[PDB]
Amino acid sequence: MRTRSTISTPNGITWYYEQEGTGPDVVLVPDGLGECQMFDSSVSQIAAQGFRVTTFDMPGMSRSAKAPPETYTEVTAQKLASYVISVLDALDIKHATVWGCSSGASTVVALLLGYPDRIRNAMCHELPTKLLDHLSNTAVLEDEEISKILANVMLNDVSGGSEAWQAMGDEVHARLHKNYPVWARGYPRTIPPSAPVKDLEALRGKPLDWTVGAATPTESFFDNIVTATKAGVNIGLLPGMHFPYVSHPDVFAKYVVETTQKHL
Amino acid sequence: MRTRSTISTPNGITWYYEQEGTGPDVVLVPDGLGECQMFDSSVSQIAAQGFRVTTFDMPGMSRSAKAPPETYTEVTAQKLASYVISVLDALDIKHATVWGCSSGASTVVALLLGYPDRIRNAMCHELPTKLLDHLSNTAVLEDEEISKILANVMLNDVSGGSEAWQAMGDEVHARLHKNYPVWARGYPRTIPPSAPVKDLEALRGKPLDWTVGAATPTESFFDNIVTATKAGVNIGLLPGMHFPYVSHPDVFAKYVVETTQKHL
Repeated sequence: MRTRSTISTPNGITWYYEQEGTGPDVVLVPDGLGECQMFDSSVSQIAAQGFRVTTFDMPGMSRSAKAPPETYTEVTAQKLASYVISVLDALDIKHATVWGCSSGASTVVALLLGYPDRIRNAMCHELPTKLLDHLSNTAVLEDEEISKILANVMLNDVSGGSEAWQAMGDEVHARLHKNYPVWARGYPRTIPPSAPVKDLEALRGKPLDWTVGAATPTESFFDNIVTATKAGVNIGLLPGMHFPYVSHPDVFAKYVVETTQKHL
Repeated sequence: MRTRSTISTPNGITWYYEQEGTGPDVVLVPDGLGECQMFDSSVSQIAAQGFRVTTFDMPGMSRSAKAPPETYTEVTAQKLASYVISVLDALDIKHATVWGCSSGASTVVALLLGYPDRIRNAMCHELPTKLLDHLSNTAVLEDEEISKILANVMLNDVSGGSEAWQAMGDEVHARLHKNYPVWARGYPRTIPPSAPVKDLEALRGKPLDWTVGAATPTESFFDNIVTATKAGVNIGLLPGMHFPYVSHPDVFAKYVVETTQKHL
């Protein structure tokens, strides 16, 4: 049975969060779109294997909408790490495995480097380290233009599975609709430069498990592969593209469970 | 003026070849399909920067079909290297820059490792090191079966440009139509296990430049990127997928040219 609730942190944010299971703590950090309903199936599946799974909407997004402007504008890996620790403190989670994709990837590596007493191990997926122009330019269109565009980029270009992506239901898609403009203004310019991967020796020997989607164009995360190899971090693939927890939940859950037992 | 002629080697192969320009020798080795008309506009383009460019259909393929079965069955990288060195000998090319994709990439790395006095530098693209069941399984089918399947794969899966692919002409595809069965019986099972890249240390410090196609699914050549990075080999991208010299002639020609110039 799943806890669905909110909890407030002193930095101004009222997080919407969900929790299921008992055992060691596993925390699933959303990608830039901030919507934790993307993990629904997995939350249960990873729970059933002996974990306490927690997740949440990111600040400014979906049901964690109530937050001060600094939390969803000029967003950096460091800012977001800072916010995730605060919801972990509030929910009294002392040690966690953490998973994260895209800006969630950036945050989890930053949690790992910045709070090693707190992080049992970190899974990072498709960490963005380059400024992408086509997405940057959308931050000056009308909110409703942005949503139509980004909804479409998600659906056809990076979802890694359009059936699955679309099967998330109308409510999810209604919340994403609101998130797209917020994301577009706050994330694309400031997340990539903040990537905590430039210092190779900080990475070395840390419990970190890096993946990229098997069907993503090689161009997209080529740098991820080079960085992980140079720093001896394990690097592999998941089926799909930018959202393996949406396109391939069963394999995603198995992977999280399996990597967690490894460091357990 | 392009020479378009035939030359014979004492290993029983009568090679169809083409040569253009004047200058330090650059040799463009085809991929498994063994069809050098794929290089046509780039031959011109490269030669026009001060190079003799030589290319050739591969043994058993296209207009090089007059060869003994050993040259096109149980094919391995070391064997193709041997054949190439022999046509080089016939053409009195003592020192060459070499490009090769796919089985052509294994070949050029094998040329570089095995004959360092002959190879000035080597460019390799999308080097196969993993078996691919579904291409492998085609070998048992009837000739016409194989051609329909593989031609379709070339066109829609890995060309990186279906328009450019089809624009090769009816002649090219008629010769490719014949090569498919030959390639399926001869190459997929034996080429990957002969990949000359299991010895990372032997690649360290070599004049070798490795690329993967920007648009290729990440899973296809992830291992190239890992290997190149572990061995300190320059790795990077070219636009397209498996056939940059068909889909992006201009970038291909310039890349060959810059990289060769780097080694004069």
